[PDB]
Order: sequence, then structure tokens, then C-alpha cells
Amino acid sequence: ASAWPEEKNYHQPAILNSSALWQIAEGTSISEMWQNDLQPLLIERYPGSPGSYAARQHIMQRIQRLQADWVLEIDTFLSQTPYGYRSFSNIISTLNPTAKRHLVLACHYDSKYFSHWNNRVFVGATDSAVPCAMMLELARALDKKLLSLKPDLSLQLIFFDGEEAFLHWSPQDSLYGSRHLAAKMASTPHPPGARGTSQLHGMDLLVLLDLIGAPNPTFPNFFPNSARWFERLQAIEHELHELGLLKDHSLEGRYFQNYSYGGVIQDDHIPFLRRGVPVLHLIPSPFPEVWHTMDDNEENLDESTIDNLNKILQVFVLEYLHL
Ligand SMILES: [Zn+2]
Repeated sequence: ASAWPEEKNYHQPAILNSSALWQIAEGTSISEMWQNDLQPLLIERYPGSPGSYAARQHIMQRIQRLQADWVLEIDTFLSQTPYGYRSFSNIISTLNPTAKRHLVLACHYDSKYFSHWNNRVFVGATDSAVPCAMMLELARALDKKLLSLKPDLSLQLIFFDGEEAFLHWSPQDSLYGSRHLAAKMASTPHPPGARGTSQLHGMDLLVLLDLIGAPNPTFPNFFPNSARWFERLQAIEHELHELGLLKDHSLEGRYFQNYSYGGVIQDDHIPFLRRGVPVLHLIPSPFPEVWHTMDDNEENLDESTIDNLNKILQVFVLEYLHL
């Protein structure tokens, strides 16, 4: 039996030089993302709501206008909830569907349900409207390079529905979309016609973005089997910084620090991690101060920090895909 599922263990990045880094920093526009990808998502969008629908259409429309050969799938399913049976819909955007391996970027597009309080509405700006916009901006910004993909390795984006609990977190009330998708992918032969390999074996790495957008985030290196990739994020941040390609940024206050975090954090990566998928969890610790508060809004977002992370992530993806 082919040993292709092991290729991910030996995969190395094709590192960009100074000139290329300058080009990537120049190619991303934080103001464009702000107006075209983020603001339309800053609305109430808990599962089943009109906003969930509007968000899903926004995300799909923005991917569909790109030149790259994105194949969009809406994975809709039912699940029991504290409010009875309900419908959910994950959004999966895939380049080269039959491609055996894919680097996967992900986040959740639902917003935690909260009844309006004193005319305030919860829109989860950092949680996770920004991660959503960041993935859209990356697809747009790297569009020309991704188009060239039209190593049997390509890219995939997942926007999970129902990451949030309807009440407070519990094993059964939360991670609706990811628990469902992880199970579906684990039982789907891949590539097509395969005898004993699944879509999960095809996942080179799950890079999950969550709670991004607040000032001074510090991301810990959570897992040893993705530690070398965390290292690459550190190196990229360091080099972009040294080249003067980051804004209001210092090494003392770097985002990717030299520290681990032993505990467990409940999030969409769990169902994948427990089935063996390598995970690079881009969630900060501590969480943003506005976490699950009506203040997790646009006003409290740190623009230059988001801009800096767009450059780091875009460089990471290009290097991973050898583009
Ligand atoms: Zn949340």
C-alpha cells in the first residue's frame, strides 16, 4: 500500500527570499479586507438565523469571484441541541478536490447566540469574523499564485458552523459542525476509489484560526507534532519584522512566543486531533479581554495586528505549498 499519507511527516517548506516577502507584504490590503470581507460578517449569525444564511452567502460569493478553481461545498446536517433538533451548514472551499493532500485553513463562521441586551447585539468580531475575513483575504491576495495549481498537495478552507454552545459549553452542546465534519471525512475514502485511506489521512495539517483581532496576542506552541510549523511561523514573523514589513511591531511583543501550553482548549480542532490529524492551533492565550462579551466588536479590533498576521499567514501558506 502506497505510503503517501506519510509524506506530511517529511514535507519541507520552500522558503521565500527577501524580495518575495516584500511582494507578499505589498499584495495584501487590510483596508480592502476590512470593507469587502469583514464588515459584511459583523452581524448576528448564530446557527439557523437569517444572518447565518447571509454570512454563508457572503463567504461563498467572495470565493466564487476569484480566478482560482475553487470548488465550494455546503455540508448541511441535523443535530440535537438544547433547543431540539436543528440544521447546520459547514462551508468547504477546495482547490484540486482529487488532490491526495491538502493544507487546511479553518475557522468558525457562526456567532455565539445571545439575546439582545440593552439594544446591544453580539457579533463576535474576533470570534471569529476576523479569522473568516483573513481566510477570504488570503484567497484573494494569493489568487494569481493559487491559480497556478489548476507534490500532489493543494489547499482547502473550512468555515465551520456551530462551533459555539447554545448555552454554556458541554460535550454535547458545542462543536456541532466540526464533530460532524471530522466524522464524515474520517469515513470518506480519499482519493476517490481508495481502498483504505480517508479524507482525514489526506489532511496534511489543520491550521485553525480563532479569537484573532485583539491587541498583543500571544500564541503558544500547543502540539509537538506541529511544533516545527509553529517554528516556521516564528521565523516568518521574525524575518518580516527585520525587513521592516510589519506595522507597530516589536520582537519583545512578538505574537509567536517560545512557550507551550499543556492544557486542553475546546475548539473545532478537537474532533480532528482525536482522530490523528496534525493541528496548528492559532488561538491566543490568554483569550481577548472582550471574549464572549458585547464588546467583542469592530471598535476593539487592532487593525495593524490583523494586517501583520495576514502577511505571516500568507507567507506560511505560500511556503507550505511551494508557491
Ligand atoms: Zn466564542
